[PDB]
Amino acid sequence: TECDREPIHIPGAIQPHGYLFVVSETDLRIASVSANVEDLLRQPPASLLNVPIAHYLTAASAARLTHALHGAINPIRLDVVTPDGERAFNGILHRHDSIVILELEPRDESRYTNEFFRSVRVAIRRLQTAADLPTACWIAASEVRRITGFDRIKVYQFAADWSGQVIAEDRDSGIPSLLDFHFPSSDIPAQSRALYTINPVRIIPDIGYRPSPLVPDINPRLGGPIDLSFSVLRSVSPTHLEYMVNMGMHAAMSISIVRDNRLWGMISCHNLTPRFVSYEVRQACELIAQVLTWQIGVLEEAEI
Amino acid sequence: ECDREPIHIPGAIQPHGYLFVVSETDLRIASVSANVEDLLRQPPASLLNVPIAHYLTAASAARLTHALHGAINPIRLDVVTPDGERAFNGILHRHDSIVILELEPRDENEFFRSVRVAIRRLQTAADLPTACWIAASEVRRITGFDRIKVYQFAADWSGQVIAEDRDSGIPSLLDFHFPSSDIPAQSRALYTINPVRIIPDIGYRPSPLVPDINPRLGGPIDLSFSVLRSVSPTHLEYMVNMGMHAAMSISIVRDNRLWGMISCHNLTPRFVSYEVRQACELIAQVLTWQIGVLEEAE
Ligand SMILES: *C/C=C1/C(=C/c2[nH]c(/C=C3[NH+]=C(/C=C4\NC(=O)C(C=C)=C4C)C(C)=C\3CCC(=O)O)c(CCC(=O)O)c2C)NC(=O)[C@@H]1C
Ligand SMILES: *C/C=C1/C(=C/c2[nH]c(/C=C3[NH+]=C(/C=C4\NC(=O)C(C=C)=C4C)C(C)=C\3CCC(=O)O)c(CCC(=O)O)c2C)NC(=O)[C@H]1C
Repeated sequence: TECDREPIHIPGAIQPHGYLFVVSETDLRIASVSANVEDLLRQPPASLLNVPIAHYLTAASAARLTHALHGAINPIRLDVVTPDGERAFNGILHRHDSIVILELEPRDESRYTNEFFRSVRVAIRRLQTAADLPTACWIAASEVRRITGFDRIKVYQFAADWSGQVIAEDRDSGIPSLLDFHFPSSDIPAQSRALYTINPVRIIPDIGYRPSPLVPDINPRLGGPIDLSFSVLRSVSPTHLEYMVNMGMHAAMSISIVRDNRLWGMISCHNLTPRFVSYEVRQACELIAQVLTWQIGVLEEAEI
Repeated sequence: ECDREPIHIPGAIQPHGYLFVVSETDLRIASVSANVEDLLRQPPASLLNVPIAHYLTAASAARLTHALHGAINPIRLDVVTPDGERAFNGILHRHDSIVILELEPRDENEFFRSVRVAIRRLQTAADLPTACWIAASEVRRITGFDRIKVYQFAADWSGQVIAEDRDSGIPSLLDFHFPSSDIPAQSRALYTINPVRIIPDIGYRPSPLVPDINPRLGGPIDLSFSVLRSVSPTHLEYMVNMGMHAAMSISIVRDNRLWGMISCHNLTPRFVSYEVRQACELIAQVLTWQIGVLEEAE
């Protein structure tokens, strides 16, 4: 059990469905980039170092980024000017270790946002009058399946020894069930659980991805590798990826359930084939999770 | 008496929309609002017993029909009139062995973003009064009503304005107490199971229901769940004296009890679409949850 020792927070690489920049808070000069940016901008990664990021954004997007930093914000629409035309992205901004990390994801694509809001609203209301826990958990899982389209959503609860059990499940036809199944504690080891307590949402749209390294993997203010703890594109442990290969599910997304600053459980979402869920859909899942979290407590207290 | 007026059976609607009562079976018209004569250019009596599909486009009729199969509202409906098609938001309710169908004007992206951020600001509300202000201001940003108020009831069913957000030179009602007779018992009860209401123009002339009869069970048509229900003259009177010509309120229900109301007032007449009202209700619903989270900061 070297399981718990792998330093998952500093992998020096990202999942390539998105792009990452470290930029300075002053004039927003680039201090590191993911190597896959070469395909975006058609230039060697090294050559972007210390270049103002605004050179590759539209004026409106430059303005919008600058306002976001120097003054609720995520995601921010950013348009990148590339040699092969202007490309539109969801910009995901954060500050950690004296630096600013910008990540560029694909945008939200729904033709059905009003329906989306309605479903989230009726789910929150239902969750709030759930009379027992498996009912509350199942309302959560089924709404999450509604808005993600993933094949199988599970609510996984931790025992005192950090093993866990699937206590609720909603899945599409054909898909095998893991309901009531028990899993060993080493499947979600100690450093992962610590990270998931402070960073409650993660997605792996394609478990077969080729990691794209950071160039360079150095924090410009503090030295050392770039801490990707709070980054949405952080490359994930190869050992977990291999676990998922054996599971037969090639997209994964999970949301933490956190009670008393402690991991109570996870909403785990699997898909057979690779699949992306937009930032805004992930924020909706997190909302659902947070209401579920409150109701877990209401139910626990009602017994005692 | 305030609490004795049967506000749920006025036998008339607000004329910014149209009401049809139809049968559960083959959707033949059992009653219409009198103003449907302006839409279809026939009298109500000529409409009675005609399948409502007769006045809908083929696709509109197909959607209406599947809605009554089995999360449905609003249904887009295009109606066939002498003067061409008109598109509508169809709001369908099913009760008392009849179907009520109401047509409203349809909607109209910055919009979708602004609901998302409102909710994200509520998710990180520091305290209960701040959460209420946020809901007030975000409701005001998306509705465009001149003044929004979070109004909380007391033990004795009287209440006060605990939060507010308003435009330049609209009067403030912050911290003002009002008596329980202002929202009387039969109202509070309705508003506990029917959470949103809008009056786009205080001074509307009601359009009567023709005929005002439930065809399966007898009696006045129960409009409890109707979005176009005509409201109490006594309340209209009061809004006229307040000097405000549009209102819209959303209920806050905690523990199967009315906890409070979000009240939105405009100086002039002002409709907003089913979709924005639904957005505001989402906001009310997130605020509701948060009231419990922030209250338990104790
Ligand atoms: C003897 C009876 C009445 C009386 C009756 C009455 N009121 C209402 C509906 C009300 N009243 C409301 C009151 C307020 N709006 C505010 O902004 C504030 C305070 C800041 C108050 C106290 C509200 C919000 C409603 C709901 C509709 C809306 O949002 O405007 C009704 C029922 C109307 C209906 O048909 O549903 C009735 C019968 N009002 C009196 O003043 C008098 C004592
Ligand atoms: C010796 C190390 C091992 C190991 C490490 C490992 N696992 C994770 C992350 C996750 N593991 C999860 C397990 C489950 N998913 C399920 O659906 C179920 C049961 C139904 C289980 C038990 C989950 C959910 C995660 C979170 C990611 C996701 O949602 O898929 C990590 C951390 C990965 C990272 O963030 O970098 C690590 C290091 N897993 C093992 O099985 C042993 C070999």
